[PDB]
Amino acid sequence: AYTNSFTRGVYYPDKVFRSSVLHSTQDLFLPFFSNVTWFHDNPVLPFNDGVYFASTEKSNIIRGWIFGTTLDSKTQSLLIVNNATNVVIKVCEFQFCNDPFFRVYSSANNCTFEYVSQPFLKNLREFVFKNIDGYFKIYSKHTPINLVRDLPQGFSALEPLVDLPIGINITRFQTLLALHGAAAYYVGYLQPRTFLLKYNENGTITDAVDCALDPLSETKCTLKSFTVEKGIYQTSNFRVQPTESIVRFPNITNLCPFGEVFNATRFASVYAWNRKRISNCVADYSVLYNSASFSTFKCYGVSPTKLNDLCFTNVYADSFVIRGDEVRQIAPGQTGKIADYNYKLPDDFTGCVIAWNSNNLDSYNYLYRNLKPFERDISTENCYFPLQSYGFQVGYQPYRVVVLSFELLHAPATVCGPKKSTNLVKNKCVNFNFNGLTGTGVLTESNKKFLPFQQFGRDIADTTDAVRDPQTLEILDITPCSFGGVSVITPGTNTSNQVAVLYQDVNCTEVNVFQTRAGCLIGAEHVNNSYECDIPIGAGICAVASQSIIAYTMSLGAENSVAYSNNSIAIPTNFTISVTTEILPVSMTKTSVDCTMYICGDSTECSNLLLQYGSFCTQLNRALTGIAVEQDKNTQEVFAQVKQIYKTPPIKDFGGFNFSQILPDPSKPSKRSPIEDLLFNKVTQKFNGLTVLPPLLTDEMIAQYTSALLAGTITSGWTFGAGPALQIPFPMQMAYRFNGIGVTQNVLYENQKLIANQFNSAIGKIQDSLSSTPSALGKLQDVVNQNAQALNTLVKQLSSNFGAISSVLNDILSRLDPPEAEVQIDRLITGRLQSLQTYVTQQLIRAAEIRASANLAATKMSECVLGQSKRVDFCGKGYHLMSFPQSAPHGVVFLHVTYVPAQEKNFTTAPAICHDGKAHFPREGVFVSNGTHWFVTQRNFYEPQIITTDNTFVSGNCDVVIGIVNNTVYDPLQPELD
Amino acid sequence: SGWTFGAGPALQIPFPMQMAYRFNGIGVTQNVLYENQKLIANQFNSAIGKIQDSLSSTPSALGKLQDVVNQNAQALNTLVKQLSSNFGAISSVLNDILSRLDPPEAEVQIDRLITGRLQSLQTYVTQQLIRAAEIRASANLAATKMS
Amino acid sequence: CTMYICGDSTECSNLLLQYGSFCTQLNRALTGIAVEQDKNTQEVFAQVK
Amino acid sequence: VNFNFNGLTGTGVLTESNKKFLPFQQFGRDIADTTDAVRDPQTLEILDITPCSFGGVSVITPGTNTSNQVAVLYQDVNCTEVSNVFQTRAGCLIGAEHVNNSYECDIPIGAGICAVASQSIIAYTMSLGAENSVAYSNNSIAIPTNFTISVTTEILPVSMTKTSVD
Amino acid sequence: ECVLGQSKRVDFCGKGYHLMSFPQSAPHGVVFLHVTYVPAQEKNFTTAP
Ligand SMILES: *[C@@H]1O[C@H](CO)[C@@H](O[C@@H]2O[C@H](CO)[C@@H](O)[C@H](O)[C@H]2NC(C)=O)[C@H](O)[C@H]1NC(C)=O
Ligand SMILES: *[C@@H]1O[C@H](CO)[C@@H](O)[C@H](O)[C@H]1NC(C)=O
Ligand SMILES: *[C@@H]1O[C@H](CO)[C@@H](O)[C@H](O)[C@H]1NC(C)=O
Ligand SMILES: *[C@@H]1O[C@H](CO)[C@@H](O)[C@H](O)[C@H]1NC(C)=O
Ligand SMILES: *[C@@H]1O[C@H](CO)[C@@H](O)[C@H](O)[C@H]1NC(C)=O
Ligand SMILES: *[C@@H]1O[C@H](CO)[C@@H](O)[C@H](O)[C@H]1NC(C)=O
Ligand SMILES: *[C@@H]1O[C@H](CO)[C@@H](O)[C@H](O)[C@H]1NC(C)=O
Ligand SMILES: *[C@@H]1O[C@H](CO)[C@@H](O)[C@H](O)[C@H]1NC(C)=O
Ligand SMILES: *[C@@H]1O[C@H](CO)[C@@H](O)[C@H](O)[C@H]1NC(C)=O
Ligand SMILES: *[C@@H]1O[C@H](CO)[C@@H](O)[C@H](O)[C@H]1NC(C)=O
Ligand SMILES: *[C@@H]1O[C@H](CO)[C@@H](O)[C@H](O)[C@H]1NC(C)=O
Repeated sequence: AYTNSFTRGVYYPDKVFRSSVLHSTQDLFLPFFSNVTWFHDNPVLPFNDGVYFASTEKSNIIRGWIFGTTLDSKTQSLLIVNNATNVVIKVCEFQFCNDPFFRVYSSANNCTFEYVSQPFLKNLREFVFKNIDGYFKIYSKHTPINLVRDLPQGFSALEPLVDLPIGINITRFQTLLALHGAAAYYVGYLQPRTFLLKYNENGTITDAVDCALDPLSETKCTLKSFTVEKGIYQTSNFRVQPTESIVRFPNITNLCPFGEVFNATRFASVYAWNRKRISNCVADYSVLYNSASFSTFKCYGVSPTKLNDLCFTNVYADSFVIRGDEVRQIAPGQTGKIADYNYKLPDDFTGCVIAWNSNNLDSYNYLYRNLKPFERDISTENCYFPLQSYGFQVGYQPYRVVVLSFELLHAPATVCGPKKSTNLVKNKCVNFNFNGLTGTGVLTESNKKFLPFQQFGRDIADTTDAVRDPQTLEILDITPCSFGGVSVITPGTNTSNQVAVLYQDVNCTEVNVFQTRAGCLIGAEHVNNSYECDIPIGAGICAVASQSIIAYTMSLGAENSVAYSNNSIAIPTNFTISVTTEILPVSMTKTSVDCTMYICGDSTECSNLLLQYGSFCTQLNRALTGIAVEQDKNTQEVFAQVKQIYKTPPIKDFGGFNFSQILPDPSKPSKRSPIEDLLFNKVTQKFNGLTVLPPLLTDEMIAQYTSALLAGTITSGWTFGAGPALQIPFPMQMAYRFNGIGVTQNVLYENQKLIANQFNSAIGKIQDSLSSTPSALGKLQDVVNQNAQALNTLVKQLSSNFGAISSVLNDILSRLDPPEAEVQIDRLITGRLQSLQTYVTQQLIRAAEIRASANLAATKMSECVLGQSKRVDFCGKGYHLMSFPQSAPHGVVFLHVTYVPAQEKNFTTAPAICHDGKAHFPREGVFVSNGTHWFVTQRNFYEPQIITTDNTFVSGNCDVVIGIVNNTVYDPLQPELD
Repeated sequence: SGWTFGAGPALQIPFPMQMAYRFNGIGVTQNVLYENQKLIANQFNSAIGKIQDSLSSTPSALGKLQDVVNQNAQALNTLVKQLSSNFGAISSVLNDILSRLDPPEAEVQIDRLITGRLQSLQTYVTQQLIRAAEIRASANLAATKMS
Repeated sequence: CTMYICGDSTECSNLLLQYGSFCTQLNRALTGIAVEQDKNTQEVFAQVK
Repeated sequence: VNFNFNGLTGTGVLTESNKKFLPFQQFGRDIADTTDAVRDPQTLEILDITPCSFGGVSVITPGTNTSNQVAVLYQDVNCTEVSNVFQTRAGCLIGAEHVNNSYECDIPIGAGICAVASQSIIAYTMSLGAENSVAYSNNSIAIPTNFTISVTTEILPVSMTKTSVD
Repeated sequence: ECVLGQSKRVDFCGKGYHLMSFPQSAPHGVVFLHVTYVPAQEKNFTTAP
């Protein structure tokens, strides 16, 4: 029967010890959740590209084991029987028998070796058979298993107990036991695949994940982690593979006479050589390529093996002779008298040079003597004449030199290769070959017409979109095959595992489904509703809900539909003094990596070849120390706005306003506040060259500036940012900060207890929100993760070849022969210098971004804190009050206290007010009415007052303004008079 | 709603008084508007019409977004033309250097081509990062010219 | 990066892994700036609740 | 010690930290291709290769026009391995002497240590400024009776040289 | 905001309550003489809300 091979097949690939590293690799591997041919009769199963074999528990013993391709002498055989505390791994052509034991342990035909001292095997023998690079591999991991019906879960990684150099082919196998229904055993497959292997603290592969199986597994593969979160992740590109190769060479079928150049042995002397023109055939290059009846076959451009694939516009076979020496002068640019006067190949030469041996054909008549490439001039002028001959009959012996000059993609190709023509196909993704235009695409018809002289078209980026197919002369367009950016809409391994897949800009026809303007999105279904966007999917459609994956039309916060009218006014009768934390970075981890040590691991050889590059590392070090001093400058500019350091009063009688969360904690040994301690907890190596310069202001020193700023804000308020600090009681400062946003101070003192309770409840809610979700303090977490990712990719560049033979420098490199050592260390110096330069460029851009945010934080703590910003929506959503810096590492967490109205009402309002035939406009506030009585009140707090001359001023009359209504305005003097 | 819909929720305000307060907030007393409302509206609409006429015939009047779009198109076309660049590469610009070269020589020529194309793409990415820093400065300027 | 530098070819696709994670770094930078434009538009326009 | 463990070349301290090596595994590796752990031949012991105590070198000089005493710096290094020698978080600094008094930061070393002063080079704890403990009270106000019209001059580079390398 | 106007931004144009600034054509740059109102000679009194 067939059962689910859950997770077996994994094993230690790289043979080296490793710890806590997710070293992804690709080998011939068993995919997860594959079908197996379990037998309760030995099925001779094809060893496709490696197989995975396991026995069952069944108690007892699995006796003996029989393997091998066919046992029929077509290949050398293979056998891994187990008996008598020995393992015969002989490759002998054993007996072909369906009922063996030593029934089939015979016929000694062409064996290798044998291994002993390994009598291995309720158990489970895990085996892997693979033949890669000609070295057969065997793996073993025997583990007891009580269950026999259903294969147990769990990850078991195998070990290379032996690495056989069998040097054979293996194309099938089986397993036949001895004789005593019967026991069972499993058989699986492998495929070219890639996994992501998670090693433990003891270098034990405790986990492994595929990626070719599940799009969720694709996300686990790309992000190089076993965990994924909210977010669409670009994985790969969905490419439609070609069906079957098509070759359309022209209708010509004759064979060109290459014998009328190569078999032509009466070459023409280099003084006046002969060039033969050839065309209109499909003559083969196989006879010249395979039969190497020559001495030198140097090809520039084409190669001897690929010559049969291309069809050429025109071929000229230059023919001349030259001595055995100076043959290297037949090369682009190579100097010499023959090259200087007789024959000079062009610098951009393209062709094959065949200096086939003529010790018997060349040899008198073959005379020899700047000039243009492919020049030709034969003439004769204490005289001087270049008439020289050579009457030879091995060092000085002349030879025969024939040069083929090809020109490609300039005209209708006329001489082709031996490849047989194949029927043309249309409207299907098919890889093609038209006169050598190798490529893959779909062939459609276009209204464009090729000119009769024209052969094939092109686009920008030298893409041959249109080619008139030869042998039919038909208009065609090489549209690229259906390609679409495949993405993943996953809800995170923490919550679910169901996955949704996106196909970027493909009509649904070409592979539920839900069409978007960004493309058809499988794995999800539309929802005729509006929920806040979770995973932006694209083109206005975005997404698990109720244990189901959805993909709906993105909500935009619904339609509030505010009620406009000529007199529609909403004045808030209540407010919430809410604190909002918009977190900003100010600095990053200073690196200042030792470039001469990073790129060159203290190698004397590498240092010279690096200083040869001319102060590259000088600029690198200067830029890195400049941005490090820039981090120090940002920290000083944001935290050190004040010179004097203020100690908070021992008695905090701040009108009921707790700052114990934000003021320094006496119990904690440091000055970090309880909210600062929460920040520090919840936000929370030295390698070659890499280092971390500690900030000038330490964490306790940065916290000391932060505490000084908080103390100045709560005791001196905003005056300490201008000059000397001025003692301000906190209720007074909050009254001033109300007065600075168009709301009268009385709101504070008449709501002092209420605002204090709101502030403290808000700060408790800030602590709770920061303690529940990382999204609250995600800003510095993201920037620190960005810096750590940059450092990790920088140090992983060490493990990158960059074109070199080995990534590691100290041992394998700086150890080659000094010339080749210089060549390979130059490849490494270029690669690592490019990696470090792109790292420092990304770091300079990131430092510019952090510097913009640091100037933002400096302008906030100079305006939000050290004053009160009239810039609406700058210090938090709402009318701003004040702010609190918090010394979070590599950033600041501002507590942007803001005034936000909550409860509204409806009133009848008029732009003006008319009394006794005379206009009256409000000095401050807006005229509104509960209905029968008109009132003016602050724009952002319903505090109605009767209208008197104090709150109104007169300008104009009651016949010019539209929208005016009458009312009565009283006298601030008549009741005083009366 | 005026400005209140960004502080808290939307609080409806008739346009006359909203623009009266938008005078009051720049040192121009509100009494100007309540007497000049007709002329103010006429100048408003006439200036909108002037914008329309500048958009209909005057070129590069919207030359800033047009400029950034042209810059992006020029960068993309520069990448596309860099596809048609040699960087050496056996005097071949087609990536299909194979079907002409064996794996060793094809490898070295295509490695030169990858160095060239990777350098061009890295130049494009660096220029796009600097241009996106400029665009983000303008976007944080618009987000502070909004709100 | 795979299609730009290499396209349908696979041998240079293998060679591109040998040049470190430049493919991944560049693609991550492009995705970062794309999300950057998305959040620019959200901070400019979508700031309305 | 510079070492040649059965082919591998390097330089570092060969500790004896505990690790478990599988029989087929010879040595460990970090994220890069630098071998953190190598199993010693002839003993099968575990040795965690750790790089030497390297670090940058700074100079605390007060200016040739003022003095000539030099205080070379050794950062991110314990001075247990090579004037009065003083240690801090940023490193161990020689050529200077710690002082308990708080002085303003002239030459910042790192990790709060700042530095000629009285024919000697010092290395003190940075004085964040005068510890002005403002006497706050629930009914205390300060009012300035006077002012100072001071023209603070800040300089901004508006336009660099219009270099036009052709 | 500070040359042809007065900036209400605290600690933006000169350390103090900014008055105005005089540009000066410094080479390859500019220099602002940020005239500022910086108080001094404080005197402590008793306050009430
Ligand atoms: C590596 O193996 C050691 C073996 O000592 C693990 O430490 C634990 O050690 C105690 C005995 O002192 C055992 O009872 C435990 O079973 C061991 N725990 C585990 C998880 O094996 C050590 O934890 C292992 N490290 C890892 C996580 O790989
Ligand atoms: C092994 O192969 C050789 C090939 O020459 C053959 O002659 C021989 O009979 C084969 N079998 C034995 C007996 O090893
Ligand atoms: C060419 O010469 C070879 C030997 O030099 C000979 O075998 C062959 O018949 C000749 N014909 C052609 C087509 O080359
Ligand atoms: C997809 O194809 C269908 C018919 O083939 C066409 O009607 C439709 O317009 C195409 N998709 C879009 C987005 O237009
Ligand atoms: C205003 O809202 C607060 C809570 O936000 C509430 O306690 C209070 O009762 C409301 N009304 C008044 C008049 O304060
Ligand atoms: C609020 O302040 C009082 C006295 O100032 C204090 O006892 C209490 O612990 C504070 N509240 C919190 C949550 O710390
Ligand atoms: C004001 O009146 C309109 C129309 O009845 C209503 O839709 C709205 O909810 C009311 N409230 C406010 C404060 O807008
Ligand atoms: C409007 O307000 C006044 C003063 O509060 C009150 O006397 C009157 O009853 C209110 N009228 C309405 C329409 O509720
Ligand atoms: C205000 O009263 C006058 C006469 O007292 C009247 O003519 C005028 O129309 C009134 N305003 C209105 C109705 O808006
Ligand atoms: C230097 O070594 C001593 C004792 O060997 C240790 O106490 C100290 O922590 C080390 N240096 C630092 C910076 O900790
Ligand atoms: C403030 O002034 C009062 C009255 O002169 C005086 O009693 C008090 O000591 C002064 N306090 C300070 C902080 O100097």
